[PDB]
Amino acid sequence: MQFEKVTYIAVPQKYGQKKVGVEEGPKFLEKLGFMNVLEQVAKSVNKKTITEPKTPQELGVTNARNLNEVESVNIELRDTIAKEYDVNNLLINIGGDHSIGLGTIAGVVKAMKPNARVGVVWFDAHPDMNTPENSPSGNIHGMPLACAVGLGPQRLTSIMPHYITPKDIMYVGIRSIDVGEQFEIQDKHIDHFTAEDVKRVGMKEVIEAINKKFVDYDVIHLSFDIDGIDPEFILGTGTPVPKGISLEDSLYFMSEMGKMKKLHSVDIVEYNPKIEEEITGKNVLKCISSLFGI
Amino acid sequence: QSMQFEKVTYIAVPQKYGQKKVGVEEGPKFLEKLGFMNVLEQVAKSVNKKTITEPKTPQETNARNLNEVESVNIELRDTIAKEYDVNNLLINIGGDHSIGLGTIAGVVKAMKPNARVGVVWFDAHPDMNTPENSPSGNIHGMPLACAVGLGPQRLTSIMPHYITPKDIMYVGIRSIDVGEQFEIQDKHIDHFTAEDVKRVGMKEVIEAINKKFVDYDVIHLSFDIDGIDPEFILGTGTPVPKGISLEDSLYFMSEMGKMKKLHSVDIVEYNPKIEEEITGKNVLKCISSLFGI
Ligand SMILES: NCCC[C@H](N)C(=O)O
Ligand SMILES: NCCC[C@H](N)C(=O)O
Ligand SMILES: [Mn+2]
Ligand SMILES: [Mn+2]
Ligand SMILES: [Mn+2]
Ligand SMILES: [Mn+2]
Repeated sequence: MQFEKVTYIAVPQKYGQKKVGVEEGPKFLEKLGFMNVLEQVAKSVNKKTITEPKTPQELGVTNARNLNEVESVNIELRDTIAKEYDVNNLLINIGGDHSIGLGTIAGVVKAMKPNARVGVVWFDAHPDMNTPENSPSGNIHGMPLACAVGLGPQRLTSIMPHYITPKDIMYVGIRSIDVGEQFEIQDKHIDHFTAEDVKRVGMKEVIEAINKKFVDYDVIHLSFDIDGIDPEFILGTGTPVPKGISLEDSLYFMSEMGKMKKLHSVDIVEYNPKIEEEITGKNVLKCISSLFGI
Repeated sequence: QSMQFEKVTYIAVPQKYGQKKVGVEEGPKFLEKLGFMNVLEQVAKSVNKKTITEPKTPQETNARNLNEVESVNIELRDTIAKEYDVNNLLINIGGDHSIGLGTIAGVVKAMKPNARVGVVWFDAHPDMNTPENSPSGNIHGMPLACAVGLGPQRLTSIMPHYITPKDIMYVGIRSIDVGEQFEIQDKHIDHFTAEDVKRVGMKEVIEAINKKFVDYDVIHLSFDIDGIDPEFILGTGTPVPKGISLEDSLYFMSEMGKMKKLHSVDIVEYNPKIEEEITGKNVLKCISSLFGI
């Protein structure tokens, strides 16, 4: 409903993938009235901008591309979130590519006591459980949730104060799954509704599954990749994938996520307005509004 | 930049009730669409935005919508008193110029009572009318009169203590009512009209500001966009010709921004429902110049 404040962290990060422009997602959501949405929810908005790295993209064969830039940003992001996270208020991270999700889950973990049970809802076309060794792309944005559970290189996994586990993850709308990511989902029994599962069961039952799963957890964190949503509605994204979640289901999802007492932090990620601006931009904002119940 | 700060306090003030025309309450919202936040992002990594509550009563004598201008200026004063900071920058975005009472009130309330607060008031209008001598009854023509203690009790009492006429530097004034002219001659209020600015050059306005506030603790800048010529600024309720050129307004903001005493700025009277893109962009160029971009 209403909050004393909303912490808004702009995270201009493109270095988790190859395509330019996703660093300008915060800027472009601001042009389309993001601040005015937050103005319906809190009279106070503490915006933090995470420093944009300005080194050239390395674009050749590499198993983890621009590690320095993804490291530096996730460290700064974790630290900012640790200071600003608040179970009485809402923190919203706007990306930036999904390599920030390491930084964001790291931050939430760092804010809590070590005995705190942190749940993660990961709404996405991709599980992002690749490692540098099994990654087809070397794009670190495919690796973050692997890094959070301790699978990955030392410089990323060490950003976690301690690791979360596979049993703390609820995947929603996953479809594009690599071989190494499929291994983790079957081997670790990671709860998930694929896009196809969502269609069959109905997004109502995804919510009951989220609510029943995190009953004994302290906090929930939502990492919302816009490309979990069908490309009919979301074009401004670097890796679109068909048969996604409908916009209708994404708004119902955000509506019911927003009503969870445990939910105090949200990432909105992978908006590249240089790919597509107005249609995508507006639909992202409808999802964000639904989260706040506007 | 230009200048870096630890933070910038951004107070959105959606106030239309100081005048008649709808849409000036949406100035903050519309500056945000045109990239205001991204401008502040060049200056501080932190932005604490505060939204002053928009009154939602119908628009209604000698002082129009007193309740709404009172309630907003009280909330604005109080917010500023908590957030004002001589090491950082506070920027108020209006809203009509009836908020300038609230903003000067806030700066005064933030300082110790013995503090000398200077005011640079860049505007086509002196805004020194009282309810009795006002042609319009629009409270946005009255705030600076209220600040010096001329006006009704419910507005003048918002000041912890009053500023005086000798604390005001007017820049670009041209449209002057009879009662406002009385105050300028009678109280010897320092001023450069738009015509004076042209003749002397905006460099000498700055030297006059710098030499005048040498003994003061802080300066506050209240910047009405209609002080700027209507060639460049159309989205404003009361435009007035022969104003300050955009070139001079950017040089003005550049040199204002470099004043050690300047820690607070109002940007006021943007009505994007009158005109949006041209005006909106030029307002932002002025704001960027203030930060030295
Ligand atoms: N978030 C996109 C992931 C795409 C692919 N699994 C990769 O690792 O490149
Ligand atoms: N801010 C515009 C002022 C207009 C006129 N002096 C009045 O008091 O109505
Ligand atoms: Mn992702
Ligand atoms: Mn994805
Ligand atoms: Mn004015
Ligand atoms: Mn004016």
